[PDB]
Amino acid sequence: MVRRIEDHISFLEKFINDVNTLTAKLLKDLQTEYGISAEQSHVLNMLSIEALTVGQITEKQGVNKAAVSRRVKKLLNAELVKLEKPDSNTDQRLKIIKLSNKGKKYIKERKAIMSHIASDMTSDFDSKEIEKVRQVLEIIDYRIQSYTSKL
Amino acid sequence: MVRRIEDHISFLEKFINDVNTLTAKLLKDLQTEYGISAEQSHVLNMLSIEALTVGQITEKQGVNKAAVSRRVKKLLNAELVKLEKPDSNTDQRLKIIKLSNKGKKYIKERKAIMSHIASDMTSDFDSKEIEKVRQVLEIIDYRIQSYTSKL
DNA sequence: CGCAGCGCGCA
Repeated sequence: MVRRIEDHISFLEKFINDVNTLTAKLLKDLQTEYGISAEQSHVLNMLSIEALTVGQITEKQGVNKAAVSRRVKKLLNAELVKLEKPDSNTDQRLKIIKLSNKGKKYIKERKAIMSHIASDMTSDFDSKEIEKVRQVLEIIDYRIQSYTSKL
Repeated sequence: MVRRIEDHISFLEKFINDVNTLTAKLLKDLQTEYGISAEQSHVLNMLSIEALTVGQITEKQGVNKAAVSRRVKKLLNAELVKLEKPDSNTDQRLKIIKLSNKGKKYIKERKAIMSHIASDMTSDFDSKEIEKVRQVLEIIDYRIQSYTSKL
């Protein structure tokens, strides 16, 4: 079973980006309606989970110092993302940012489009068998977290 | 039951990002040891599944037609990744970008890497309770591959 | 403190 998991990891690595490629194509309309960019829906999304700093966002994907700040430099500018303390400076390491009601009603319009196409894709399933999936994926998740802590 | 389906996608959303971050904060190993920008790494993941062209490579994301072109040439004018016809001006239609020896030699390294971790991570499971999960997963992925046809 | 607004059809 040493060649087995290399597959289950290869599949996920497949099923994963087939969820990625989809999202983007399936969403492009509301990213031209809201005028952003993929590499921004993926940035918005992360705070649609809960508030983050710019220093907190960088570690997650690419360790781009401020090449990712030119990507939040637009985000705020388009009203979407809003600030920490309306007190004025030129400080960027201080502030923490969250989504404004505009980057929030984007999200309502986002998790409505997927909370359609997937509600379909799965409308025929056993729940006492889709939980038995959720669960297993909760663990491998949890684990993945109590390891996204350590080394 | 009309909503329960919701948390699942967000969860599945969440879940990748985690998986997405672990691979990154974990492959930042061989990434620099091959002198490659992180997201480039991503580009290679598909080319690993089959033969492919720049147009195709942009299909799994957004309008990065001359935006993911640097990305590929940064894997051409920089190591790994072959080209199709060792000489080509700029016409990317006669260009069919494949993989060089190390094009696997990297995927071959990275894979067994992100694997021992997934070998560890899951090891108290009877192959049976993972398998099930793999199936419902294989399905939801099929349904995606198809519904990724019309547009 | 490494780039952004462009190859919608081209035999």
